[PDB]
Amino acid sequence: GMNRGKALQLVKPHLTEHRYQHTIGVMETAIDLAKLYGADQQKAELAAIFHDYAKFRDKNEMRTLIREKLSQQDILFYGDELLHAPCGAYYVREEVGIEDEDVLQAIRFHTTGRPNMSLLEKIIFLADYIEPNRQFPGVEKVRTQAKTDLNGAIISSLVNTITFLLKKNQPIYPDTLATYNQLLLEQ
Amino acid sequence: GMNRGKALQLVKPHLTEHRYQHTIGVMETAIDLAKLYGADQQKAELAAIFHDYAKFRDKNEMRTLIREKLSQQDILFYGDELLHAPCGAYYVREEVGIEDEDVLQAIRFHTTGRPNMSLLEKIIFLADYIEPNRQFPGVEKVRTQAKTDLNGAIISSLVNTITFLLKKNQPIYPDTLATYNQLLLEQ
Ligand SMILES: Nc1nc2c(ncn2[C@H]2C[C@H](O)[C@@H](COP(=O)(O)OP(=O)(O)O)O2)c(=O)[nH]1
Ligand SMILES: [Fe+3]
Ligand SMILES: [Fe+3]
Ligand SMILES: [Fe+3]
Ligand SMILES: [Fe+3]
Repeated sequence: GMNRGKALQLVKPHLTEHRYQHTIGVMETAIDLAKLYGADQQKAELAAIFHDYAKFRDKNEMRTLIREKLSQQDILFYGDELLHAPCGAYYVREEVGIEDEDVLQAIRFHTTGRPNMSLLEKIIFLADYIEPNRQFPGVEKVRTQAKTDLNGAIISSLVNTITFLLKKNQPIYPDTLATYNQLLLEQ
Repeated sequence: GMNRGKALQLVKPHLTEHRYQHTIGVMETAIDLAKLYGADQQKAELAAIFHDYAKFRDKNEMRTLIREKLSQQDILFYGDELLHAPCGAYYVREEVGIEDEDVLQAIRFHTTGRPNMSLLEKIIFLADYIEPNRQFPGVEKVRTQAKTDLNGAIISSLVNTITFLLKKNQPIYPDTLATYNQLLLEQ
């Protein structure tokens, strides 16, 4: 890892003020969930600070990176918002020197999720959704649910996200539904 | 193929009045969609009459048939409603002697859909959803859409289906989402 203040200082120039504020919220929320569920709070903190590092990077450069250097090529068919998580994990490793594989994995899957996520991945996934600045409808219920049921809170978040994409007639990454089904079948 | 009268004589004994009205509704809607989109109206009629042949068959026998005789085993993880289409396609061939592969596929995929459905599969899938006795919320828009945009009506139906399943926290068959995505991405 690395110093919190330096980390925040490094990410901020890559974010709008609104997104920087979001990042602080995710950080605070990730730490709290890390405490509550026995996750490493420092890895949670760091993954939270850099989760949106690539949010505003050039989309053509990011699609090229996926094609030329990264693993899951199918993401290219399912929406430009799917770029930043995987590309960010790559860029933070290459541009900042974060090599903590746990931290990078949590960044990598924070947008789509994946079946059988690690605790740290789940914490960042959910923190992103329920951080205090978010105003998606029904968030309060998910926040409350998060206090006692991490997986259930994640299921609830996925329902809201997938519902929204359907209403907007946008494509839905198949591994996001696989996450919903996996967690649901886990009960 | 078998004519309407004979086909109906074979399904009627296991149809309540509501189910009989469903059959006729699907049958007439399918014919109209066939007329509209240049599909075979006799195959549309026949597939419609038999689409729900296995609806009220023994669910344990059906699960066993999926296990012993059929290809897709994963269907058994996503709800009892997914049994009757593939098993019905099987039973109609074996018991009724219908070997028309176009008719049988239309029966097989009418509940879940698949990416890259034939026109006849699309007509039966959609006819089931928009037949006049169906009262699901938003149906009227879907019926209007169907008069001009078959793929769009099917997208709208999937949106309402998947949305409902998400809201009730039910497992969603992945190939149903693949269907949505395929039709969406093609337009
Ligand atoms: N196509 C598709 N889009 C998705 C999926 N999951 C999330 N999204 C989209 C919906 C939102 O517009 C966007 C939000 O991105 P995020 O990484 O979760 O949050 P943020 O980066 O906006 O803070 O991601 C998904 O599974 N498929
Ligand atoms: Fe993000
Ligand atoms: Fe975020
Ligand atoms: Fe059916
Ligand atoms: Fe039916």
